[PDB]
Amino acid sequence: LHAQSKARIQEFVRGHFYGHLDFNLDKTLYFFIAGRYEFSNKGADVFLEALARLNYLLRVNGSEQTVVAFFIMPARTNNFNVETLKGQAVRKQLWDTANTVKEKFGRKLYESLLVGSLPDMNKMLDKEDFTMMKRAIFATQRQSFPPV
Amino acid sequence: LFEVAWEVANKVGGIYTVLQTKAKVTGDEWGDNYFLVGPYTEQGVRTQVELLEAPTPALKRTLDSMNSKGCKVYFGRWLIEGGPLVVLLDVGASAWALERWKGELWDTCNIGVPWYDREANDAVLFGFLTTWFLGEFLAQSEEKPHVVAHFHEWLAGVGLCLCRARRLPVATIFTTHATLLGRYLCAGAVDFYNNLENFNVDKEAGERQIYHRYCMERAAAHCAHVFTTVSQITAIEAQHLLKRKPDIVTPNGLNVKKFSAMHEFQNLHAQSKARIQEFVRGHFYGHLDFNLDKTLYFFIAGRYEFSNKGADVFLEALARLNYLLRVNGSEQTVVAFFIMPARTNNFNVETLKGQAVRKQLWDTANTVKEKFGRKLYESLLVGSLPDMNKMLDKEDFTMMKRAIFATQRQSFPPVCTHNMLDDSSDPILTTIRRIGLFNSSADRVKVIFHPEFLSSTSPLLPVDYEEFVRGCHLGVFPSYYEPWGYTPAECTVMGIPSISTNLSGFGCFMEEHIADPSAYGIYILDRRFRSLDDSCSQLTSFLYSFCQQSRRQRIIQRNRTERLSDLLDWKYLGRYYMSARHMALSKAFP
Amino acid sequence: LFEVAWEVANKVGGIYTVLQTKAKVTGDEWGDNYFLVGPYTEQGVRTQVELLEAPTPALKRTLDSMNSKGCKVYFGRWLIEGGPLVVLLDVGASAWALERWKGELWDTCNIGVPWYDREANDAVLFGFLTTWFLGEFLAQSEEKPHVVAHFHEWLAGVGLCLCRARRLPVATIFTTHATLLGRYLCAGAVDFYNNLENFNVDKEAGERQIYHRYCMERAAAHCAHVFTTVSQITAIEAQHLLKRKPDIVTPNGLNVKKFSAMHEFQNLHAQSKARIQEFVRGHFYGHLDFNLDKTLYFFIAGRYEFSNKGADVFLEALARLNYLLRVNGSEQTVVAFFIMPARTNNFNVETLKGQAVRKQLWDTANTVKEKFGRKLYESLLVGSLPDMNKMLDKEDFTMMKRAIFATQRQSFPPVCTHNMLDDSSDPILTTIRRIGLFNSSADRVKVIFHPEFLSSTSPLLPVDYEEFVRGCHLGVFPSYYEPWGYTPAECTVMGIPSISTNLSGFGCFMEEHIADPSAYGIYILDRRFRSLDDSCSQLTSFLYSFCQQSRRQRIIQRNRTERLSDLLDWKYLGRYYMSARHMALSKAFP
Ligand SMILES: O=P(O)(O)OC[C@@H]1O[C@@H](O)[C@H](O)[C@H](O)[C@H]1O
Ligand SMILES: O=P(O)(O)OC[C@@H]1O[C@@H](O)[C@H](O)[C@H](O)[C@H]1O
Ligand SMILES: O=P(O)(O)OC[C@@H]1O[C@@H](O)[C@H](O)[C@H](O)[C@H]1O
Repeated sequence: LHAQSKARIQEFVRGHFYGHLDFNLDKTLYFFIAGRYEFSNKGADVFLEALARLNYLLRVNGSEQTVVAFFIMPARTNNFNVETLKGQAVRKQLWDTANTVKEKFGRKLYESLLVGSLPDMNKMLDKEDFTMMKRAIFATQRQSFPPV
Repeated sequence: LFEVAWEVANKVGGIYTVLQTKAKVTGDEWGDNYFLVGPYTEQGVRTQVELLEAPTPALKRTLDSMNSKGCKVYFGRWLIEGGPLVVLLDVGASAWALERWKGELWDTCNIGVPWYDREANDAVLFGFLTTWFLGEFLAQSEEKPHVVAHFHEWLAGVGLCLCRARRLPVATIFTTHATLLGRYLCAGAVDFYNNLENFNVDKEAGERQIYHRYCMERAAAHCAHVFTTVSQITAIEAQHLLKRKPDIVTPNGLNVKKFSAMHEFQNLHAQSKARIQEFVRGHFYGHLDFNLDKTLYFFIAGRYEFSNKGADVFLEALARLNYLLRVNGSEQTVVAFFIMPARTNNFNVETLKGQAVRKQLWDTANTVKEKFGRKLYESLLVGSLPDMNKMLDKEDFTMMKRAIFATQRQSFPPVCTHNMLDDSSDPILTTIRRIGLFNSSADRVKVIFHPEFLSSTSPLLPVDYEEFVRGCHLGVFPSYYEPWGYTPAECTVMGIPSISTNLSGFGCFMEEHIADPSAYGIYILDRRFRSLDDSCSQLTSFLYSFCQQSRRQRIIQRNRTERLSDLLDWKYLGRYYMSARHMALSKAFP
Repeated sequence: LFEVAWEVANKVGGIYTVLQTKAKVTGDEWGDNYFLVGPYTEQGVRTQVELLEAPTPALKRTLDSMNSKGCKVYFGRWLIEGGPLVVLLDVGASAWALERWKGELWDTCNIGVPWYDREANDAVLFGFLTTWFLGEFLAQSEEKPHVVAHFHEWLAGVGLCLCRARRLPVATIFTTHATLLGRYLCAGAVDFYNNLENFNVDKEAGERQIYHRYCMERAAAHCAHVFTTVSQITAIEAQHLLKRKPDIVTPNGLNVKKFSAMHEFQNLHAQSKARIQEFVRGHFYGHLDFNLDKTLYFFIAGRYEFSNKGADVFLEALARLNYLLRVNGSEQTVVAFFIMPARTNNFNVETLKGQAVRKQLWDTANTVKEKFGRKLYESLLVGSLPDMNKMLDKEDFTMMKRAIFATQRQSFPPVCTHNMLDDSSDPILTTIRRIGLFNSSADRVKVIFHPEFLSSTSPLLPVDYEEFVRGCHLGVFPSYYEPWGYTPAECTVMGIPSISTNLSGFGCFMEEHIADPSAYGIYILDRRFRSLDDSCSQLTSFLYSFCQQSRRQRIIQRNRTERLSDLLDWKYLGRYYMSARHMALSKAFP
């Protein structure tokens, strides 16, 4: 139950970090604090400066481990964040592009296996899927920082 | 109007669907006066007719008289389209007066029936019950209206002459579908169509024990006010056999299922053809060395009749086409399906093995493509491009290599998708072996024999007959002795080209209504005035001509052939029935 | 033949694709004699033209003379269809003799150019280089052949009169696309088409600082042997403005991408429309109270021009249609898309929320259907039927109930799929608010504004412009000041009905070639002889008429409109160019 649920978190964080996924996600730690929105009585502040000290320490040891901290603190809010939903939509669009390309590759591989040969990757290029993948990568580019 | 037929409760022939489709237009024409007469069957009252215990609103006394006099009859609604008013007459209700009836039948039309033929006795008693019902009705109808009687089948028509023996003021119409003795003529190894001027009818009916059946058939034909026949060639054979020229021909019509879009019948052909390809790939694992985008699908369907359906002529025509295609250096390859239901046991192990191998290859492709999708997703997320240096993985190549190793085969693909019970006496396989079609790589014609009705419950070929017909490219029906022909009409309605002969009823009907029947895709032959070699050579020429067109030309041909569905619809064929009924009414009473 | 245009290296206008498509037919006509003249651009030599350092096989001395005399020129092949033989002339290679050239330009056509307009100076030097190249060529060609010069754009045409000033024996053709001053007329809040007989051209060119541009445009038009114009109305406005009646009209042609099947353009409409539905569902979560099978999709595309594209008239016509649909008690609902690229920032949070809600509903349906599939698989394996007493599970109903609870919404759906930078000065939103279209449940017209070019990289609407156009049902283009019109032509090629006006070039061209342009789906208006109210009422009547037809009638309309693609192809439009060239040759030298 921890194995699959963690995956559901990754699909979220990828969506929240489109255009900045420069760290290996297999070496990522997930910390969290939950409960009612109480500042001093729940230790949010101490957790925050402890994480700040950990960040300062991790930039001098030259380590690749990166941690993600969730704050499930129910507060009074209105609407959603446009950037977060945009990131989710971009992740889904990338998934759709990958699905289309993999379906084309599956068709070509099925034909080549039926005729009794091997894929030499000289025809999967197609000079057309590279265009759509290139413009997808162009769309993924971002300049501003991800939201908190 | 009264429709008399033996196929109202049982589906033994195609008359059932013909009557079911004609009921709508006949009811629309005749209002509430349309009544139909048929036998009562225990198996045809459960989900076949809604019995109406209430008396007919316009008829109360005759049913009471009939019930009180001993015979049992039922009224109701046929479970078909439109509003039918059907009557069912029991065959055992009046089985206690067969002796008296045949005693008083000697002086009427002078017909005798063997005692050991239950069906003939049932037909005779049905005719007696029908004529008794007409007599009672006209006695109780105050002679105010005029009654017209229509008879569709010869067993049901035996009572027609009985009415003519009772001086009943009714219009008598006799309609036949085929000659019973003619069916047995074609199995006598004697030419039939080229000797139509000389038949020793009496004896050939005599020693073949079909004498009396033809006897009352001809009696009904002669006594009828008007005589109708399904098609032109059937009319000619009736004139030269029954010695009575039919007044008018009555081709059978079929209801057409229209679509919202004209081109939808093309789309149904697009996907259904795909379902065929997945089959043929499975049947040709390890030998797929030809481009499948340049493949033609021919087929012949119907009951397993060798000479009467033209299987042999199609076979040698395809052999000639194969011989011709190996000297022109063409890449086109054709696949011919034989949907000939025969007696078989179990399946063919090689065919199922091929299906399983195709599915295994699909599974391997799915796994590899899922791995590629994962890798491509990761690379796109990080913001790069697949350079194909990591998709190799040094592991998937191993599984793909052993899959290709498994796909290798040495023996030839089989010609049958089943297991024949007998092989030393099956005409199809003997002819295939004789002409030399073994589905070899160097060949250009493939043969697939599937002796079973196509159904969605079958493990292989998970399509019914309609979808398979819609998926093919050209149906070849070189019929020899075919009264009307339903399968070519069905193919024409579906929107595909067909090959027929003037001998068949459909071919003769089409040849006399549309000029130049070659541009519309209904390739007509001539098996009446030409020898077998000429016919097979013409069929081979037609097959090569079909192979010659491009995809656009084939689309044009199918689109044009689609528009001919309106010709075969009942909306156009009802005119002949109207004319026959009007002529009968004029002959009976002005 | 020589083609002179400024849009050979830069794609600033639609002349690029016109020339690219015309190159094939022009080369096929002229063999290897087809040369094209264009400016040299640093950005248009990388992947835009294959430079040929080798001398022209039929021309060696002129290039050497040109290179030795100081100016730099290049030969090569344009990276377009067919075989093009293009020459690129640098704009800075001969930038050291502008003073001398304009000193000797005073006596030729008497044109003066401001010193602060770099584009005009570049055009003037391009004309000087072109006329110098022609002079060198004819001096070195031994005067054996005859040279014909064709000019497509006014900046490139300034040198044409220069040739006429040098007594060069060539045929002079001047082709224009639109009047520059006419564009600024339409923004002057003064009626333009009803006052075509009286223009104070000199002053209106004077105080608007477009005096000299019109000056050499008119000089080139007058000096040319033949004058051509894109369309009939453009020809009329040129005659009433440039005081020279064009000899013949030259409509622009477009290459058509044919398919294997005629009906394939229908199938591309079938699936693409589906991609629209998945969008609109997402934009109408919690308010889907109308049957989507009876929904019509209208759209207007092109550059963001308010009056010149007829957005306002379309808006009040749709408002009138909405008012009419609420009194007839009809269930038909129409959705109107406005692909009007404007300046925007970010997306709309509600739209993305709706897309996410639709995807979540899809996920819930997928989970429930997978559970149902598992249960049905088990029941079919055991040999039973689903009685629906166990699919309830008392658990999936909870998740479905909370999903339905989440879907509930109270506020109205938004009208824009983006976030406008400004809202107090945007004409579209102000008009929408004024006419009262808020996508309410009781309404019958929905408005969707998408101020961004459609692309496959967009998160919402993952389709490009072509697929979205193919998916709609009727494109409304009530153009007011449109010289030729490319979008309605593209829609007609795609195979969809369109609404245009005689004011537009496409509408005028269609109105004078096909009689009764209503049965083919090209609904023409009359904005020239009618007031605004009459035009909007006629548009509303046309919209209601389109809403009145059934699905079969719409299929007929689209099928018939598809066949008109051959009219707009270059294979038919090349005849006018041939006639113009022949007339020019006859005028120059018999
Ligand atoms: O707990 P982690 O360090 O994230 O390990 C990741 C996953 O943990 C558990 O779910 C299982 O051991 C999995 O086999 C492992 O892949
Ligand atoms: O009929 P064919 O020659 O097999 O053509 C193949 C298919 O035919 C029809 O279904 C359509 O035109 C398809 O677009 C086409 O792909
Ligand atoms: O064009 P419409 O009125 O939306 O019809 C809907 C679709 O149109 C075409 O794509 C085809 O005819 C489809 O068979 C039909 O389902």
